[PDB]
Amino acid sequence: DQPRPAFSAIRRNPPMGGNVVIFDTVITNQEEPYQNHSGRFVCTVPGYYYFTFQVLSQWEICLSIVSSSRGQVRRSLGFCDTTNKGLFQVVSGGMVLQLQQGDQVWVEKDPKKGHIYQGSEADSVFSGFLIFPSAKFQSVFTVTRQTHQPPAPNSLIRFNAVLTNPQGDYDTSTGKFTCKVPGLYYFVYHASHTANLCVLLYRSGVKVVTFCGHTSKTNQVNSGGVLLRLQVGEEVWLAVNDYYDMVGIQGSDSVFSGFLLFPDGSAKATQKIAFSATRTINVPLRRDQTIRFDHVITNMNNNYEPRSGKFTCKVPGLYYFTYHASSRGNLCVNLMRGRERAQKVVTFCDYAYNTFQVTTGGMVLKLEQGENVFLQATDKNSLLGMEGANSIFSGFLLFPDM
Ligand SMILES: CC(=O)N[C@@H]1[C@@H](O)[C@H](O)[C@@H](CO)O[C@H]1O
Ligand SMILES: [Ca+2]
Repeated sequence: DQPRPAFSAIRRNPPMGGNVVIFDTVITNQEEPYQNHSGRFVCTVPGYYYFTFQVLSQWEICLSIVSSSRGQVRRSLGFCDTTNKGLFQVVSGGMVLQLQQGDQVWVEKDPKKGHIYQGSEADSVFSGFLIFPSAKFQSVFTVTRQTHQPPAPNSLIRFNAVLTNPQGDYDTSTGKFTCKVPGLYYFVYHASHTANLCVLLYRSGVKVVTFCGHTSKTNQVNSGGVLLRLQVGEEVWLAVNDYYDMVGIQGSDSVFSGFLLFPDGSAKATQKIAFSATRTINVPLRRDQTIRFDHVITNMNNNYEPRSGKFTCKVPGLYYFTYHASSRGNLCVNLMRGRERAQKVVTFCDYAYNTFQVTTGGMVLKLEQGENVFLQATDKNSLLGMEGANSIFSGFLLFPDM
Protein backbone atom coordinates (compact mmCIF):
# COMPACT_ATOMS: atom_id res chain seq x y z
CA ASP A 1 0.00 0.00 0.00
CA GLN A 2 0.97 3.64 -0.08
CA PRO A 3 2.57 4.95 3.12
CA ARG A 4 0.10 6.76 5.41
CA PRO A 5 2.07 8.23 8.35
CA ALA A 6 0.08 10.88 10.19
CA PHE A 7 -0.51 11.79 13.84
CA SER A 8 -2.04 14.12 16.36
CA ALA A 9 -1.31 14.08 20.08
CA ILE A 10 -2.47 16.30 22.95
CA ARG A 11 -1.44 16.95 26.53
CA ARG A 12 -3.34 15.48 29.44
CA ASN A 13 -0.99 13.69 31.83
CA PRO A 14 2.41 14.71 30.44
CA PRO A 15 5.66 13.65 32.09
CA MET A 16 7.46 16.49 33.82
CA GLY A 17 10.81 18.09 33.03
CA GLY A 18 13.21 18.59 30.18
CA ASN A 19 12.63 21.03 27.36
CA VAL A 20 10.96 18.63 24.97
CA VAL A 21 7.18 19.17 25.09
CA ILE A 22 5.66 15.70 25.49
CA PHE A 23 2.14 15.32 24.08
CA ASP A 24 1.24 12.18 26.02
CA THR A 25 -2.29 11.43 24.74
CA VAL A 26 -2.57 10.14 21.19
CA ILE A 27 -5.61 11.02 19.08
CA THR A 28 -4.29 9.60 15.78
CA ASN A 29 -1.04 7.77 15.04
CA GLN A 30 -1.30 5.93 11.73
CA GLU A 31 1.85 3.76 11.23
CA GLU A 32 2.76 4.74 14.85
CA PRO A 33 5.58 7.17 13.97
CA TYR A 34 4.86 9.34 17.01
CA GLN A 35 6.26 8.38 20.44
CA ASN A 36 4.00 9.67 23.15
CA HIS A 37 6.43 8.70 25.94
CA SER A 38 9.10 11.04 24.45
CA GLY A 39 7.21 13.57 22.36
CA ARG A 40 9.24 12.59 19.28
CA PHE A 41 8.01 11.77 15.78
CA VAL A 42 10.29 9.25 14.04
CA CYS A 43 10.51 9.21 10.26
CA THR A 44 10.27 5.79 8.57
CA VAL A 45 9.14 6.91 5.10
CA PRO A 46 11.53 9.56 3.71
CA GLY A 47 9.86 12.55 2.15
CA TYR A 48 8.25 15.93 2.76
CA TYR A 49 6.09 16.21 5.87
CA TYR A 50 4.06 19.00 7.40
CA PHE A 51 4.29 19.60 11.14
CA THR A 52 2.23 22.01 13.23
CA PHE A 53 1.33 22.79 16.82
CA GLN A 54 -1.30 24.83 18.65
CA VAL A 55 -0.28 25.13 22.31
CA LEU A 56 -2.08 26.85 25.17
CA SER A 57 -0.29 29.18 27.61
CA GLN A 58 -1.43 31.64 30.22
CA TRP A 59 1.91 33.45 30.73
CA GLU A 60 4.97 33.39 28.44
CA ILE A 61 5.70 30.63 25.96
CA CYS A 62 8.23 30.22 23.17
CA LEU A 63 8.23 26.97 21.18
CA SER A 64 10.18 25.62 18.23
CA ILE A 65 9.80 22.57 15.96
CA VAL A 66 13.29 20.91 16.17
CA SER A 67 14.55 17.88 14.22
CA SER A 68 17.53 15.57 14.29
CA SER A 69 19.46 13.63 11.76
CA ARG A 70 21.99 10.97 12.75
CA GLY A 71 21.24 12.11 16.31
CA GLN A 72 22.46 15.69 15.63
CA VAL A 73 20.04 18.38 16.59
CA ARG A 74 18.81 20.84 13.93
CA ARG A 75 17.39 24.01 15.59
CA SER A 76 14.79 26.02 13.73
CA LEU A 77 12.18 28.78 13.81
CA GLY A 78 10.41 29.69 16.99
CA PHE A 79 6.96 31.01 17.86
CA CYS A 80 6.01 32.86 21.03
CA ASP A 81 3.13 34.33 22.92
CA THR A 82 4.25 36.73 25.69
CA THR A 83 0.92 38.42 26.54
CA ASN A 84 1.63 37.35 30.15
CA LYS A 85 -1.76 38.23 31.67
CA GLY A 86 -3.05 34.92 32.94
CA LEU A 87 -5.58 34.46 30.14
CA PHE A 88 -5.53 31.55 27.69
CA GLN A 89 -3.51 32.28 24.55
CA VAL A 90 -2.80 29.84 21.72
CA VAL A 91 0.71 29.98 20.25
CA SER A 92 0.90 28.27 16.84
CA GLY A 93 3.54 27.42 14.26
CA GLY A 94 4.22 24.93 11.49
CA MET A 95 6.50 24.07 8.61
CA VAL A 96 7.32 21.57 5.89
CA LEU A 97 10.38 19.40 6.65
CA GLN A 98 12.14 17.08 4.27
CA LEU A 99 13.11 14.02 6.33
CA GLN A 100 15.27 10.93 5.97
CA GLN A 101 14.72 7.56 7.60
CA GLY A 102 15.48 7.78 11.34
CA ASP A 103 15.16 11.55 11.55
CA GLN A 104 13.17 12.71 14.54
CA VAL A 105 10.97 15.81 15.00
CA TRP A 106 9.67 17.34 18.21
CA VAL A 107 8.52 20.54 19.89
CA GLU A 108 10.91 22.23 22.30
CA LYS A 109 10.19 25.00 24.82
CA ASP A 110 12.49 27.83 25.79
CA PRO A 111 13.54 27.10 29.39
CA LYS A 112 12.87 30.73 30.32
CA LYS A 113 9.49 31.06 28.50
CA GLY A 114 7.89 27.69 28.90
CA HIS A 115 4.46 28.03 30.45
CA ILE A 116 2.00 25.48 29.11
CA TYR A 117 -1.49 25.15 30.57
CA GLN A 118 -2.23 21.98 32.50
CA GLY A 119 -5.85 21.04 33.08
CA SER A 120 -9.09 19.86 31.57
CA GLU A 121 -10.59 23.09 30.22
CA ALA A 122 -8.78 23.20 26.87
CA ASP A 123 -6.16 21.44 24.79
CA SER A 124 -2.70 21.70 23.20
CA VAL A 125 -1.96 19.73 20.04
CA PHE A 126 1.01 18.60 17.93
CA SER A 127 0.28 17.09 14.50
CA GLY A 128 2.18 15.92 11.45
CA PHE A 129 1.64 14.07 8.22
CA LEU A 130 3.42 12.98 5.03
CA ILE A 131 2.79 15.28 2.03
CA PHE A 132 4.72 13.20 -0.45
CA PRO A 133 7.32 10.46 -0.24
CA SER A 134 10.76 10.91 -1.70
CA ALA A 135 11.54 9.17 -5.01
CA LYS A 136 6.41 12.93 -9.27
CA PHE A 137 4.75 16.33 -10.28
CA GLN A 138 4.67 17.96 -6.81
CA SER A 139 4.64 21.46 -5.26
CA VAL A 140 5.79 22.42 -1.78
CA PHE A 141 7.34 25.37 0.01
CA THR A 142 8.06 26.85 3.41
CA VAL A 143 9.53 30.34 3.41
CA THR A 144 10.31 32.81 6.14
CA ARG A 145 10.78 36.53 6.56
CA GLN A 146 14.39 37.02 7.86
CA THR A 147 14.49 40.74 8.69
CA HIS A 148 13.71 42.89 11.68
CA GLN A 149 12.09 45.62 9.63
CA PRO A 150 8.38 45.10 8.92
CA PRO A 151 6.62 45.32 5.55
CA ALA A 152 5.46 48.63 4.21
CA PRO A 153 1.81 49.47 4.96
CA ASN A 154 -0.61 48.23 2.31
CA SER A 155 1.91 46.07 0.50
CA LEU A 156 2.81 42.52 -0.46
CA ILE A 157 4.69 40.63 2.30
CA ARG A 158 8.00 39.31 0.99
CA PHE A 159 9.41 36.15 2.57
CA ASN A 160 13.08 36.41 1.64
CA ALA A 161 14.45 33.15 3.08
CA VAL A 162 13.70 29.59 2.03
CA LEU A 163 13.43 26.56 4.28
CA THR A 164 12.25 24.35 1.41
CA ASN A 165 11.18 25.27 -2.12
CA PRO A 166 12.30 22.43 -4.41
CA GLN A 167 10.17 23.46 -7.43
CA GLY A 168 10.88 27.16 -7.16
CA ASP A 169 7.15 27.79 -6.98
CA TYR A 170 7.59 30.56 -4.38
CA ASP A 171 9.78 33.31 -5.85
CA THR A 172 11.65 35.22 -3.13
CA SER A 173 12.44 38.13 -5.48
CA THR A 174 8.75 38.97 -6.12
CA GLY A 175 7.13 37.53 -3.03
CA LYS A 176 4.62 35.44 -4.97
CA PHE A 177 3.80 31.80 -5.42
CA THR A 178 3.00 30.93 -9.07
CA CYS A 179 1.19 27.71 -9.89
CA LYS A 180 3.03 25.27 -12.17
CA VAL A 181 1.01 22.13 -11.39
CA PRO A 182 -2.74 22.80 -11.39
CA GLY A 183 -4.82 21.33 -8.57
CA LEU A 184 -5.89 21.74 -4.94
CA TYR A 185 -3.39 23.49 -2.62
CA TYR A 186 -3.23 24.20 1.10
CA PHE A 187 -1.74 27.60 2.08
CA VAL A 188 -1.00 28.50 5.70
CA TYR A 189 0.97 31.12 7.60
CA HIS A 190 2.10 31.92 11.19
CA ALA A 191 3.36 35.47 11.59
CA SER A 192 4.86 36.94 14.74
CA HIS A 193 4.07 40.53 15.70
CA THR A 194 4.40 43.01 18.56
CA ALA A 195 1.95 45.62 17.18
CA ASN A 196 -1.28 45.27 15.22
CA LEU A 197 -1.05 43.01 12.16
CA CYS A 198 -3.59 42.02 9.53
CA VAL A 199 -2.54 39.49 6.92
CA LEU A 200 -4.49 39.21 3.66
CA LEU A 201 -4.15 36.27 1.31
CA TYR A 202 -4.58 37.10 -2.39
CA ARG A 203 -5.30 34.78 -5.33
CA SER A 204 -4.83 36.21 -8.85
CA GLY A 205 -5.47 39.75 -7.63
CA VAL A 206 -8.52 39.05 -5.43
CA LYS A 207 -8.47 39.04 -1.64
CA VAL A 208 -9.53 35.63 -0.35
CA VAL A 209 -9.25 35.87 3.48
CA THR A 210 -7.96 38.29 6.10
CA PHE A 211 -6.98 37.67 9.73
CA CYS A 212 -5.99 40.26 12.25
CA GLY A 213 -4.44 40.30 15.64
CA HIS A 214 -3.97 43.29 17.92
CA THR A 215 -1.23 43.62 20.50
CA SER A 216 0.78 46.30 22.22
CA LYS A 217 4.42 45.58 23.01
CA THR A 218 4.03 41.84 23.74
CA ASN A 219 4.39 39.16 21.06
CA GLN A 220 1.65 37.04 19.50
CA VAL A 221 1.22 34.88 16.40
CA ASN A 222 -1.31 35.71 13.69
CA SER A 223 -2.28 32.57 11.76
CA GLY A 224 -4.42 31.95 8.71
CA GLY A 225 -4.90 29.47 5.90
CA VAL A 226 -7.15 28.16 3.16
CA LEU A 227 -7.52 25.46 0.52
CA LEU A 228 -7.66 26.68 -3.10
CA ARG A 229 -7.94 24.88 -6.43
CA LEU A 230 -5.54 26.75 -8.73
CA GLN A 231 -4.86 26.75 -12.46
CA VAL A 232 -1.51 27.11 -14.19
CA GLY A 233 -0.03 30.57 -13.83
CA GLU A 234 -2.23 31.70 -10.97
CA GLU A 235 -0.47 33.76 -8.30
CA VAL A 236 -0.93 33.60 -4.52
CA TRP A 237 0.65 35.95 -2.00
CA LEU A 238 0.24 37.52 1.41
CA ALA A 239 -0.15 41.24 2.04
CA VAL A 240 -0.68 43.66 4.94
CA ASN A 241 -3.09 46.59 5.24
CA ASP A 242 -2.61 49.56 7.61
CA TYR A 243 -1.81 47.04 10.34
CA TYR A 244 1.56 45.86 9.11
CA ASP A 245 3.69 44.86 12.13
CA MET A 246 5.82 41.71 11.69
CA VAL A 247 8.40 42.53 14.39
CA GLY A 248 8.73 39.38 16.46
CA ILE A 249 10.66 39.21 19.66
CA GLN A 250 13.85 37.16 19.70
CA GLY A 251 12.80 33.58 19.09
CA SER A 252 9.48 34.33 17.35
CA ASP A 253 9.48 34.07 13.54
CA SER A 254 7.14 34.33 10.55
CA VAL A 255 6.53 31.49 8.09
CA PHE A 256 4.35 30.87 5.01
CA SER A 257 3.88 27.36 3.58
CA GLY A 258 1.96 25.84 0.73
CA PHE A 259 1.67 22.47 -0.90
CA LEU A 260 -0.21 20.68 -3.61
CA LEU A 261 -2.60 18.03 -2.24
CA PHE A 262 -4.60 16.89 -5.30
CA PRO A 263 -3.24 17.42 -8.83
CA ASP A 264 -5.91 17.97 -11.44
CA GLY A 265 -6.12 14.94 -13.72
CA SER A 266 -4.36 12.44 -11.46
CA ALA A 267 -7.38 10.09 -11.17
CA LYS A 268 -9.84 8.79 -8.60
CA ALA A 269 -11.51 12.18 -8.72
CA THR A 270 -14.05 11.11 -6.10
CA GLN A 271 -11.16 10.87 -3.61
CA LYS A 272 -10.09 14.50 -4.00
CA ILE A 273 -11.92 15.66 -0.88
CA ALA A 274 -11.22 19.15 0.48
CA PHE A 275 -13.32 22.03 1.82
CA SER A 276 -12.76 25.56 3.09
CA ALA A 277 -15.74 27.60 4.29
CA THR A 278 -15.98 30.95 6.05
CA ARG A 279 -18.62 32.19 8.48
CA THR A 280 -20.43 35.38 7.52
CA ILE A 281 -23.17 35.16 10.23
CA ASN A 282 -22.76 37.06 13.52
CA VAL A 283 -25.83 35.98 15.46
CA PRO A 284 -24.76 35.06 19.02
CA LEU A 285 -23.93 31.38 19.31
CA ARG A 286 -25.41 29.46 22.15
CA ARG A 287 -23.71 26.68 24.07
CA ASP A 288 -23.71 23.34 22.20
CA GLN A 289 -24.77 24.94 18.89
CA THR A 290 -23.02 23.66 15.74
CA ILE A 291 -21.05 26.55 14.24
CA ARG A 292 -22.10 27.03 10.63
CA PHE A 293 -19.50 28.19 8.10
CA ASP A 294 -22.00 29.32 5.46
CA HIS A 295 -19.75 30.61 2.63
CA VAL A 296 -17.95 27.97 0.60
CA ILE A 297 -14.59 28.80 -0.89
CA THR A 298 -13.74 25.16 -1.76
CA ASN A 299 -15.86 22.00 -1.49
CA MET A 300 -14.36 19.28 -3.72
CA ASN A 301 -16.64 16.21 -3.67
CA ASN A 302 -19.32 18.04 -1.66
CA ASN A 303 -18.71 16.38 1.66
CA TYR A 304 -19.06 19.63 3.60
CA GLU A 305 -22.61 20.92 4.11
CA PRO A 306 -22.63 24.73 4.52
CA ARG A 307 -26.27 24.67 5.68
CA SER A 308 -25.27 22.76 8.81
CA GLY A 309 -21.57 23.40 9.28
CA LYS A 310 -20.85 19.67 9.28
CA PHE A 311 -18.40 17.65 7.22
CA THR A 312 -19.65 14.08 6.59
CA CYS A 313 -17.18 11.38 5.60
CA LYS A 314 -17.80 9.45 2.40
CA VAL A 315 -14.27 8.07 1.80
CA PRO A 316 -12.95 6.49 5.03
CA GLY A 317 -9.45 7.52 5.90
CA LEU A 318 -7.23 10.08 7.51
CA TYR A 319 -8.20 13.74 7.32
CA TYR A 320 -6.65 16.97 8.59
CA PHE A 321 -9.10 19.55 9.95
CA THR A 322 -8.16 23.07 10.82
CA TYR A 323 -9.75 26.46 11.55
CA HIS A 324 -8.81 30.08 12.16
CA ALA A 325 -11.25 32.20 14.09
CA SER A 326 -11.37 35.97 14.48
CA SER A 327 -12.70 37.19 17.79
CA ARG A 328 -12.97 40.14 20.14
CA GLY A 329 -13.37 38.25 23.36
CA ASN A 330 -13.16 34.86 24.99
CA LEU A 331 -13.69 31.94 22.61
CA CYS A 332 -13.74 28.17 23.25
CA VAL A 333 -14.79 25.73 20.53
CA ASN A 334 -15.25 21.96 20.72
CA LEU A 335 -14.02 19.84 17.81
CA MET A 336 -16.69 17.13 17.43
CA ARG A 337 -16.59 13.74 15.69
CA GLY A 338 -19.35 11.18 15.55
CA ARG A 339 -22.57 10.20 13.86
CA GLU A 340 -26.09 10.96 15.11
CA ARG A 341 -24.59 11.98 18.45
CA ALA A 342 -21.09 13.33 18.23
CA GLN A 343 -18.37 13.33 20.87
CA LYS A 344 -15.81 15.98 21.66
CA VAL A 345 -12.26 15.28 20.56
CA VAL A 346 -10.71 18.44 22.01
CA THR A 347 -11.63 21.94 23.19
CA PHE A 348 -9.58 24.92 21.99
CA CYS A 349 -9.78 28.08 24.08
CA ASP A 350 -8.20 31.44 23.35
CA TYR A 351 -9.04 34.50 25.42
CA ALA A 352 -8.89 38.16 24.57
CA TYR A 353 -9.50 41.21 26.69
CA ASN A 354 -10.57 44.47 25.04
CA THR A 355 -8.79 43.57 21.78
CA PHE A 356 -9.04 41.65 18.49
CA GLN A 357 -7.48 38.20 18.09
CA VAL A 358 -7.14 35.33 15.66
CA THR A 359 -6.85 31.83 17.03
CA THR A 360 -6.39 28.44 15.41
CA GLY A 361 -6.62 24.74 16.04
CA GLY A 362 -6.16 21.63 13.97
CA MET A 363 -6.32 17.86 14.23
CA VAL A 364 -5.65 14.73 12.20
CA LEU A 365 -8.62 12.35 12.52
CA LYS A 366 -9.32 8.90 11.15
CA LEU A 367 -12.91 8.77 9.97
CA GLU A 368 -15.30 6.00 9.00
CA GLN A 369 -17.91 6.47 6.29
CA GLY A 370 -20.87 8.40 7.65
CA GLU A 371 -19.07 10.07 10.58
CA ASN A 372 -19.44 13.85 10.99
CA VAL A 373 -16.83 16.41 12.03
CA PHE A 374 -17.77 19.94 13.02
CA LEU A 375 -17.11 22.76 15.43
CA GLN A 376 -19.43 23.32 18.39
CA ALA A 377 -19.93 26.54 20.36
CA THR A 378 -19.56 26.92 24.14
CA ASP A 379 -20.42 29.62 26.71
CA LYS A 380 -17.28 31.48 25.53
CA ASN A 381 -18.79 32.47 22.21
CA SER A 382 -16.94 35.59 20.96
CA LEU A 383 -16.52 34.57 17.30
CA LEU A 384 -16.36 37.16 14.52
CA GLY A 385 -16.91 36.52 10.81
CA MET A 386 -16.62 39.30 8.28
CA GLU A 387 -14.55 40.72 5.47
CA GLY A 388 -11.29 41.89 7.00
CA ALA A 389 -11.67 39.59 10.04
CA ASN A 390 -12.56 36.14 8.71
CA SER A 391 -13.37 32.85 10.44
CA ILE A 392 -12.66 29.75 8.37
CA PHE A 393 -13.02 25.96 8.77
CA SER A 394 -11.16 23.58 6.43
CA GLY A 395 -10.45 19.91 5.99
CA PHE A 396 -8.84 17.52 3.51
CA LEU A 397 -8.25 13.82 2.93
CA LEU A 398 -4.57 13.01 3.48
CA PHE A 399 -3.94 9.90 1.39
CA PRO A 400 -6.06 9.60 -1.80
CA ASP A 401 -5.34 6.53 -3.93
CA MET A 402 -2.23 6.81 -6.15
C1 LIG B 1 -3.24 3.87 23.36
C2 LIG B 1 -1.88 3.96 23.99
O1 LIG B 1 -0.92 3.33 23.57
N1 LIG B 1 -1.77 4.82 25.02
C3 LIG B 1 -0.55 5.01 25.79
C4 LIG B 1 -0.87 4.94 27.30
O2 LIG B 1 -1.26 3.62 27.65
C5 LIG B 1 0.30 5.39 28.17
O3 LIG B 1 -0.17 5.65 29.49
C6 LIG B 1 0.87 6.70 27.68
C7 LIG B 1 2.11 7.15 28.41
O4 LIG B 1 2.18 8.57 28.48
O5 LIG B 1 1.24 6.53 26.31
C8 LIG B 1 0.14 6.36 25.47
O6 LIG B 1 0.50 6.11 24.15
CA1 LIG C 1 -5.92 35.45 22.58
